[PDB]
Amino acid sequence: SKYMTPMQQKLNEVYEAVKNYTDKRGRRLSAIFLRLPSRSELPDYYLTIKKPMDMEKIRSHMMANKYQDIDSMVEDFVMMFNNACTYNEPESLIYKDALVLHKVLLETRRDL
Ligand SMILES: CCC(CC)Cc1ccn2c1[nH]c(=O)c1c(Cl)cccc12
Repeated sequence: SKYMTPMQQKLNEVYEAVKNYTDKRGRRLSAIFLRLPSRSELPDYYLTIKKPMDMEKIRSHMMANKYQDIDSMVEDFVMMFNNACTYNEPESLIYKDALVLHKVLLETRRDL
């Protein structure tokens, strides 16, 4: 079944909060995180990041009704932002944006 159950609808609220967040200047910080480059495009990422994750993969898992609870999805987002902060250096834009969204995610969960 394709219909979103009540649990999926709650997961999708959290997913949308992260996806649609804009910073104080209107910048959509999620955009870079939708799609990780493939193994052929960025092989060194797959050497050191043991569990590659992007928001397309999370969303597909969510839409397939494969998350058992809100916490399971939050853990994949947390993994994704930790991966970004590991592969990318602290001076980088993506590292800074991963921190902001990681906090948005945690506060969204706490207030749910
Ligand atoms: C911006 C400099 C790019 C340097 C190749 C890094 C780059 C390009 C896209 N993505 C990343 N780094 C990520 O870690 C990452 C993650 Cl978690 C999820 C989805 C996309 C990602």
